[PDB]
Amino acid sequence: FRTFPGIPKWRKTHLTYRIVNYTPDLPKDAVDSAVEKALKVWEEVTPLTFSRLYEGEADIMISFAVREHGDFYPFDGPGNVLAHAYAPGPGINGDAHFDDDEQWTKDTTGTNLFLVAAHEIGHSLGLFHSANALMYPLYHRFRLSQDDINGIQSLYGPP
Ligand SMILES: COc1ccc(S(=O)(=O)N(CC(=O)NO)Cc2ccncc2)cc1
Ligand SMILES: [Ca+2]
Ligand SMILES: [Ca+2]
Ligand SMILES: [Ca+2]
Ligand SMILES: [Zn+2]
Ligand SMILES: [Zn+2]
Repeated sequence: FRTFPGIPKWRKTHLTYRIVNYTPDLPKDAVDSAVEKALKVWEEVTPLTFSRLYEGEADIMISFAVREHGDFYPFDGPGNVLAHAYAPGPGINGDAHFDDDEQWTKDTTGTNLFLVAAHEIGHSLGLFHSANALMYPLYHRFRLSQDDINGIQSLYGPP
């Protein structure tokens, strides 16, 4: 596994997230479900607890965007970069963005929102790309790998 420059991690254990807007590709509940299930992947094997916000600035702001959308990393249309997220910190740090030029699906016919979001929340919590693994930079009975478990635990520990 790998972490970010200067080993950044959330200094607290109670983290807030807000789903800022929604993809047209799914019903809102499917997006909510994939996000919650993405958070649980990490919440279950750490002391971290996630709460949802509907107003104001949450630590992890979750949004769908296309092309240029207010940061230094514009999206690139269909394919290539499906999503990205930021290391722990204030402001844009911790936030996760999803390219809405991808076809976000509940299943595997398009791009699975849950699977990318899980990988993205890994970035929101201080994990970078592995060398093996959910944090491996490639979208390909699902279980969080030992290499992934080792990563988040060498940072926050177990529950
Ligand atoms: C299911 O977990 C994912 C989630 C997203 C991606 S990605 O969007 O296709 N990835 C960007 C990425 O890692 N964002 O966090 C592309 C990339 C291209 C070149 N260098 C590094 C990465 C892949 C697997
Ligand atoms: Ca943030
Ligand atoms: Ca793209
Ligand atoms: Ca889309
Ligand atoms: Zn972005
Ligand atoms: Zn990534």
